[PDB]
Amino acid sequence: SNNWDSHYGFDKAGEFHMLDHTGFAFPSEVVNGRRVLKTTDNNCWVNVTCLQLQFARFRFKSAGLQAMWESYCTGDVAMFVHWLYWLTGVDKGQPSDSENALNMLSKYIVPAGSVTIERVTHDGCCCSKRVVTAPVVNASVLKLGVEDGLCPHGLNYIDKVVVVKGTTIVVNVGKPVVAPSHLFLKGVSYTTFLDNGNGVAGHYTVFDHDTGMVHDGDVFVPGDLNVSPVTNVVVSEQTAVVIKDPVK
Ligand SMILES: [Zn+2]
Repeated sequence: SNNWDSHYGFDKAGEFHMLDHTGFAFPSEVVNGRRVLKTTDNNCWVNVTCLQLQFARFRFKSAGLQAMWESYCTGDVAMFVHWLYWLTGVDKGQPSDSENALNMLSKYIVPAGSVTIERVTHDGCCCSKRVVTAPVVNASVLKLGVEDGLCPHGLNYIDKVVVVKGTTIVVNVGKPVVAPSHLFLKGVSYTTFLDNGNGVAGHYTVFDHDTGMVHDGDVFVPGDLNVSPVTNVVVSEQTAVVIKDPVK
């Protein structure tokens, strides 16, 4: 069998490699410097998955995936988009979950950060910490975090992100959450999931912190983060100069 797994860096690459991807060439544009897809066929989970990859400035470990990803950013989107549907097993035309997609993508991404999550009671009687270097971390998107059971002394453990080094995507635990903007972890971008009315699934968009505008499909719309249920946040302290390695 032709050895495609080492080029692409994912299982069954040889199957994917031969597939026709043209069915996934969604119309795309550049809005505020980001590659975005026109809303169609319930593809908003794809749009916001790829937006957060861009906001995070992530790169993929393998030659094949990174070339696919770079093609996506420059507007040749079909192969990377097809791979997302292929990997997650989602049917074209059906709505899906961006957080689930991002969690699947994590193992393929070049590590770029470190997240410290503290589990502590309010008087400090019990305290523990873990350091996560996965590109995608599952934790509260709120500064105050989440309650996580009782300690032996009868207080609630509070589980919260206390340090982020580099860049990460924090995927909220629990349902999409609404709060005043300043109570969220401070991030460059916020994926939100809003009610879209009867008959249709909720709608995915990405709130852009620096402009205060919202990526909605391929348009830029006014938004209010204070009333938008957040599902994930890109937390990033960016580097000034991009560093690449010479090709061997
Ligand atoms: Zn305790």
